[PDB]
Amino acid sequence: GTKKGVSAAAFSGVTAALGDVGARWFYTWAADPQGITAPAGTEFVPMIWGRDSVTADQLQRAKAAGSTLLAFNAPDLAGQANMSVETALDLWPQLQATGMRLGAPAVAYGGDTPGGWLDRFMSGAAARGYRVDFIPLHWYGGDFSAAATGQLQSYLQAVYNRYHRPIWLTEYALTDFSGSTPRYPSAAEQADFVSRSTAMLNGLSFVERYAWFSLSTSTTPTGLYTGTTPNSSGVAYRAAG
Ligand SMILES: OC[C@H]1O[C@@H](O[C@@H]2[C@@H](O)[C@H](O[C@@H]3[C@@H](O)[C@H](O[C@@H]4[C@@H](O)[C@H](O[C@@H]5[C@@H](O)[C@H](O)O[C@H](CO)[C@H]5O)O[C@H](CO)[C@H]4O)O[C@H](CO)[C@H]3O)O[C@H](CO)[C@H]2O)[C@H](O)[C@@H](O)[C@@H]1O
Ligand SMILES: [Zn+2]
Repeated sequence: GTKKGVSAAAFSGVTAALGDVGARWFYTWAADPQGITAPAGTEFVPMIWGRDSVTADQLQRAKAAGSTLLAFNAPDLAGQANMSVETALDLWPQLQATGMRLGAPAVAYGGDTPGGWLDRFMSGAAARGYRVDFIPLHWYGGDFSAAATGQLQSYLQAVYNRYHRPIWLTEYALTDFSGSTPRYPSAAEQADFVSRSTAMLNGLSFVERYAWFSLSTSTTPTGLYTGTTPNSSGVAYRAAG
């Protein structure tokens, strides 16, 4: 019912796609829907992406566009928000001052690692008396077998066990980035993982929300829909609770 969402971008048919797949919520990596008209029953969640995303105007835009706030995207990656724990802590009061339910920055990896980016952020927030309501995560599996769903579950459990905040999974797919270019599963491998991973997540009481990366093949080869047509993975996501 309540957990299943998606990342999305404006394309011809986005509204129908969101409706047909049964998304309860969506985000755009921006402070507003970036031209997308949401179907009825589909909640937009704003994001404050990076350092230069933190202005009065963006924070007010976000608060008018929704009731929950996602903080910086992959601050631990040079190619994304690319930010120190200290820069993220120093901007935090501006995000807190909106009064919105507030999600931690979403780390690319290492969320459970002592001394990692997330651990220093949460440790510093607690010492400053800051509020962090939930922890959003990213996960991309390189093992394309039936074992993948268990590997994802282990990472989510470890982050819950470390910080005891409710968990969102705001990007997930099978993709191996270890090599010089990305490596993807066969279509049948992907659809089996969609089924087994959603069943696992729908039943895990400390996961509040999840978002397959991503709605549309025009964003990523792991896309669920081309225009308004679902592939076997979109079919599997639509059939999830
Ligand atoms: O200071 C750091 C950099 O600041 C930049 O300017 C900011 C500007 O980039 C930002 O615009 C938004 C885009 O960042 C955003 O792009 C989304 C991607 O972040 C996302 O990346 C995922 C990633 O999270 C995951 O780990 O790996 C995925 C798989 O490889 C990867 O794809 O992908 C999304 C899908 O393509 C993509 O949309 O999109 C937003 C929505 O359009 C943009 O708003 O906005 C900021 C202002 O609010 C700018 O400060 C500079 O360009 C850089 O030079 C700096 O290094
Ligand atoms: Zn400082």
